[PDB]
Amino acid sequence: SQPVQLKIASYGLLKNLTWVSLENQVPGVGEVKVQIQAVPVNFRDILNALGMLQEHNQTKLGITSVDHLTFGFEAVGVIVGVGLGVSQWQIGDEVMVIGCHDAFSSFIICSPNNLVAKPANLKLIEAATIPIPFFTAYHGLYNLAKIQSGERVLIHAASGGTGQAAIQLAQFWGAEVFATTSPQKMAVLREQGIKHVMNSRTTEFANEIRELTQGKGVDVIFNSLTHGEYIQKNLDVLALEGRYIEISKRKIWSHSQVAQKRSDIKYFPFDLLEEFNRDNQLYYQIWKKLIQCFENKELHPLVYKTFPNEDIVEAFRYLQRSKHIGRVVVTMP
Repeated sequence: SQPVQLKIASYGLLKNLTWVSLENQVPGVGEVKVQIQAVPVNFRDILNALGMLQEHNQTKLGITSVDHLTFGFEAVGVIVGVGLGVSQWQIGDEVMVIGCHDAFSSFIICSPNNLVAKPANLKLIEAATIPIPFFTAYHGLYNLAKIQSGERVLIHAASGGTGQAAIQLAQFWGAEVFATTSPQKMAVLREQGIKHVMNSRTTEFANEIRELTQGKGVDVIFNSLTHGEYIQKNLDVLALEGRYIEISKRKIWSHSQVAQKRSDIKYFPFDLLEEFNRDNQLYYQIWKKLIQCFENKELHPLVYKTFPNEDIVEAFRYLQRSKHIGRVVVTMP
């Protein structure tokens, strides 16, 4: 059809998602225009559609009203315009886009610092599964937690995109992986070679890990569940001087609050987009290492299901339900 951008007419219902006309934009100094070909849905997109991040988005981002909210944090596509002062990108170049906020658009304008090259051995669509999960998992496990061979790591929500990336990375580095997921998905995790798999929908994992480790706990926790009593349960299973990586957005504890309960542990709450704001070379730097792993087949793209963009509402619901392991990738016309 015509150039479009995904919007939500008002907060609270996924059926309110609408493709609206997208006016043409020219890239300015230090900007590139990218024609989008495929975009994964992220859970943050669903929370935003539901209006569950209104406080967060108002303060840190420009978002005062639903009419300034856009969707999509990563994509794959082709460079179609190059602004003044941009070198080493050319029209026609295939790129992965990481860390935008409007990927669900026919075209986006962004910094070259948000672009990385596709591993040439992968199909474009496969490559779309990589950016948010692997950059988030690498940043948390390596840049922050500094995970070592032989250490025990608990990866929560391990069937989701980021959790799946974190399994691949932790296993590559030779950590002992403990995982939580929904009971229905435990069987698939087991066959990825995970020895210890537990229920993500109760706090029963605390006692189970205590028993499994005979009171020693785990060295690293990679968490995305904070609702209710999960944060405190995580603190209870963390080994002495362990590292707690927190990527949840709603209701997280401060460093001081964490220190009140466990003064010995390192605490890493983070948002990948804020970390890029601190260091605009973050994606370039991570990808310098990661692209080689994907080229050597040491890491691999994630399971996915595709949907055409006209089926955007069903694509969102399909991820919200997550009956099976798999990212949801939407193709653009």
